[PDB]
Amino acid sequence: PTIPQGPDDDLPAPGQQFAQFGAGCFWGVELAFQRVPGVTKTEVGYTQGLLHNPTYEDVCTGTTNHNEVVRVQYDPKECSFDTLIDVLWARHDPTTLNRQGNDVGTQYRSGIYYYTPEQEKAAKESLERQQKLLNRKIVTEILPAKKFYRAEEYHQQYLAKGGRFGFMQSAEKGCNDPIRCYG
Repeated sequence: PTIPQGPDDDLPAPGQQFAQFGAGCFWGVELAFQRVPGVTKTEVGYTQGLLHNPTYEDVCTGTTNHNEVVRVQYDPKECSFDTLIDVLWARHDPTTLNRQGNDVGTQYRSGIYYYTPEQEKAAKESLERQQKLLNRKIVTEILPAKKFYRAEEYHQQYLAKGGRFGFMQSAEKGCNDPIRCYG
């Protein structure tokens, strides 16, 4: 109904700003942002769908239309929204519709969900610059941010915790070690 269709009424920490990005399986996407200087908090969850308080099992069915996203809290004085957008372009292929890698489904779609008109404009202009670099058309959706449902704790900072195989991937700021999808 309208609850999940409502806005994100959560307030970030003082002096911080919220940002939301969808770029496929949220594990790798979260790790990418954890390494960005200026990012003070990261968390994965579900949003843009039609089901209130969804579980991972619900989203997995692909019938909720929710997208797996990372909600980022960043300090605008230390990290610009543009820098975050650049991280997005470098973390995934923004030209595949409703899929990322071998993860197929609407819950893996590319998207930038803005909290302000400033973010919307920045996202649209950044997409134009990025597009001139890619052959395929960018399908990333730029829409207003909506209610964010934080995912189960076992999904949070999953790769840094060890991933599927036990090999922890570092979340230290400035780390450029290639991010591996599931572990």
